[PDB]
Amino acid sequence: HNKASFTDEEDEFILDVVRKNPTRRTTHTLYDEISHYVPNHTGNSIRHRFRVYLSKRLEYVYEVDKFGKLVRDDDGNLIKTKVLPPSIKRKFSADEDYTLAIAVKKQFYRDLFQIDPDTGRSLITVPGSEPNFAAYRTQSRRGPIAREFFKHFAEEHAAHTENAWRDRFRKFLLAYGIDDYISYYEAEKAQNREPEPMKNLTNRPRPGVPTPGNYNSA
DNA sequence: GTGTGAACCACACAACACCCACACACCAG
DNA sequence: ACCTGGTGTGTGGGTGTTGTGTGGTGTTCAC
Ligand SMILES: [Ca+2]
Repeated sequence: HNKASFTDEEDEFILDVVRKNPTRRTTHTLYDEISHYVPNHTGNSIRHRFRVYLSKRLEYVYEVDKFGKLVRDDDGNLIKTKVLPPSIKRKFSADEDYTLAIAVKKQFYRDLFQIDPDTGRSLITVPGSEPNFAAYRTQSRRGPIAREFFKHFAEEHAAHTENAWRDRFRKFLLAYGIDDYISYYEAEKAQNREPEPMKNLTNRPRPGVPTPGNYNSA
């Protein structure tokens, strides 16, 4: 209802906002926010215009600091860069799912047998004999896991957050099976082919709850 | 009396709608 | 205090749908 053309000025405005909030280039909200200054168009309509009609023209973006604020030079001027900052939601590389599954198995093996996988070597000081990891199978174990496990892990592999790593463990690793993934990962790695991350394991809903990513007129 | 010449239906494609698995989140029991 | 399940939220990378400014083009004050 009442379609409108994107003017030269409106397009230039969109590009400018994206250049000024580059961490948010693939969001939906940013384009919704631009619709405040661009009354004729919707969030959906602005985002599409950019993505399809304008991105091939971006050329540069403006550089931003650690604190997510635009960086300025000595005399107030903004810094042009052909470097895109990281997005808000980072994806899981197979190497990350393996690094997670191993650390969980390590923690578990130490929680269970009270032995150091690698050294092994008792954590208390009874004399087994316990399985020589990777001989161990997680098999139905799902905890307990300390918030400290996730905190130090996220400290070590900062690409993802503590909450990010936990939910990857809960919804992805526990769904696929800790042993199942480690075996799969190693199977591939041996066969000179790069393995793939865990996918499609999300099993969740809702009544109302409108479809996300639809910033329309109504 | 025979030619150039100054509004219905299609249709390409832009405007806009809508999609959904999951990354990252927070809280309660 | 601690783990852990239940669940909110909106990003990321799209695809699906509709409305519309410009083709045909048919006549037509006929000039
Ligand atoms: Ca803005």
